[PDB]
Amino acid sequence: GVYDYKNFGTADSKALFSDAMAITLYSYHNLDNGFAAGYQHNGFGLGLPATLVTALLGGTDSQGVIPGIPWNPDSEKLALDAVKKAGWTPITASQLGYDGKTDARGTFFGEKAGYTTAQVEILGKYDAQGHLTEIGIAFRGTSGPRENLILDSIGDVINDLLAAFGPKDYAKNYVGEAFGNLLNDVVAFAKANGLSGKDVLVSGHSLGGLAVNSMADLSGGKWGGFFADSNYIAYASPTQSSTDKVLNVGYENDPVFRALDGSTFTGASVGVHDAPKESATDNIVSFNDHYASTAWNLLPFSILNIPTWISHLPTAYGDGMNRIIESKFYDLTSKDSTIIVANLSDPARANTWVQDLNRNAETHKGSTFIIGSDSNDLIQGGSGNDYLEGRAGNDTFRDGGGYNVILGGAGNNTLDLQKSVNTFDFANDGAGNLYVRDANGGICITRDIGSIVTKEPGFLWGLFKDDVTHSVTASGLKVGSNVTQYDASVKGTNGADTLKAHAGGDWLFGLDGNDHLIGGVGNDVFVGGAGNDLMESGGGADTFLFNGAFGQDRVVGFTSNDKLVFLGVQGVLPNDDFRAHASMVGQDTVLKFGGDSVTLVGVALNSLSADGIVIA
Ligand SMILES: [Ca+2]
Ligand SMILES: [Ca+2]
Ligand SMILES: [Ca+2]
Ligand SMILES: [Ca+2]
Ligand SMILES: [Ca+2]
Ligand SMILES: [Ca+2]
Ligand SMILES: [Ca+2]
Ligand SMILES: [Ca+2]
Ligand SMILES: [Ca+2]
Ligand SMILES: [Ca+2]
Ligand SMILES: [Ca+2]
Ligand SMILES: [Pt+2]
Ligand SMILES: [Zn+2]
Ligand SMILES: [Zn+2]
Repeated sequence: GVYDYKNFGTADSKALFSDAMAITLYSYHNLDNGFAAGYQHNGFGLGLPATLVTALLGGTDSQGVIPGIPWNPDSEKLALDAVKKAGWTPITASQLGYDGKTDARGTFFGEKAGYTTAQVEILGKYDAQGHLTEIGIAFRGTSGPRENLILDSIGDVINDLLAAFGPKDYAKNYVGEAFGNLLNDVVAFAKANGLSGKDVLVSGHSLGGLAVNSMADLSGGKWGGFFADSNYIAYASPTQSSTDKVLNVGYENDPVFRALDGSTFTGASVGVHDAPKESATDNIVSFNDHYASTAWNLLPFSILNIPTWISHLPTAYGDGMNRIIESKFYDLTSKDSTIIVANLSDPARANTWVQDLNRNAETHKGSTFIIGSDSNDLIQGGSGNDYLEGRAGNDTFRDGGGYNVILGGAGNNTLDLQKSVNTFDFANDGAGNLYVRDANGGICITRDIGSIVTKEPGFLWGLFKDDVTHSVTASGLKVGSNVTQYDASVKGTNGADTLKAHAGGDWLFGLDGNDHLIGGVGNDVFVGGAGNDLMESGGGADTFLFNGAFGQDRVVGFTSNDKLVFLGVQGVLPNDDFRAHASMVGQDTVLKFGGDSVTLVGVALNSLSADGIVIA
């Protein structure tokens, strides 16, 4: 999964990520709530006010409400209730034995000249008996005195801040200078409750993300090393720690994220700075109104240009990346997967296709994940391999080719093929999967798609020209009484079946259980499904399709003109080819994808070509 952390599993890494996000949002106390709501309802016509940038960098005094930055009057209670819902409660100065200042919200402040406006939330998570189990440390970092943010033009201010993070270890030492003493109190409090450093979660966004990286850098040497094994998840940080301890998460198009190399200012800092980084998620796109807009992108992309900061705002972090967490494709992803998150305003959502424009970014590699919203989306996949997820709402999908999985989700969803129904083949396993094969052989596995739209250059069956809507039914694609039949198939059961293809060729759907799929001399498509399936070509140009937790399969009679298709399987890194998954075991080649495997019986690995083994 994209947010895998240390050696935690997929699932435990997700739970950590979701807590980090939650305490991170809490730390801003809904600063951007009204702005985000305005954007959602109206779009980004009016851009972004410099006062929002200065607020994000310098903090606020307080509370409300601030030009032009709409203020949700319930910001405070909303934010507290949200963090509580995620399991967290602010810990009191008294509980920590902390002699210093906390405000009306319970926020802690920085301790040394230059840091005195920095903020941190110290939160506790408790079991059902009221025993503390986890401590959450959410930094809300600030640039220094607020008053400095308007003594020059906002671009000069940003430029100078960036240039000052690296020299004299300013960034590295930030948390030591700001919260050194408080963190000693936290150690004692943790030990008093039987917790160790592994039980502490550290997060934050923006300058708060810079603080996360700082604490990680300091954790080996300060506070007795207590925090060396703590969990660090930083959002939208300009910096990266020198340690291997921080998961730096951010939107590719967020100009703050990764602006510095470690803490070093470079020629890319005020431009596009999308070079890969080991600690960071490098290819998550916020598909928002700015990103989508020709007008907005006339000027070169730069942190110094305030509209670009739209992609830095915290609400879209929490909303968009929570949708990543919830995705049915989540366990297919890895840290540098290309993921496009639908983040359009309501007006833009109506007529803008969410797609990988690859704007202001290095060329993307590997498969592409496009995650929709809970409303009606227009989603367009590319000519490579795509995983498209509609979620709720009536979603419409387009896709440019390749091998793909399209999940309609809730709603009445549509696949728009943009070409004649005559150029495509359709099959259906009876288990909610509708397969769509293009003229070049690319295959889409689709679910919850009720309608197919085709563009007919002639009068399909002498009746319908131009755009034609077909209904997906058990018996075929229907237009009134007209049916486009599915391809010949043989369907099994969820137990162990023997299925035999006819000489003309069949799709063979084993479904669950350990199946015996006997192909014929025709061109068959073998879908063993779950279980450990034995699949015999029987001649012809056959295709063997593997999705999900597909089991330990054996393929017999595989030749050069046959194809393996791995689509929505485990263990695939961007741009893996089959050699990364292949080994020889005696006379057979074995292809492994996480815990699942295909054995190509009596096939020497050196005889295989990548053209015959599609890894998506
Ligand atoms: Ca990376
Ligand atoms: Ca990138
Ligand atoms: Ca595609
Ligand atoms: Ca949707
Ligand atoms: Ca949907
Ligand atoms: Ca079966
Ligand atoms: Ca099976
Ligand atoms: Ca056959
Ligand atoms: Ca065959
Ligand atoms: Ca063959
Ligand atoms: Ca199988
Ligand atoms: Pt398709
Ligand atoms: Zn307990
Ligand atoms: Zn057999």
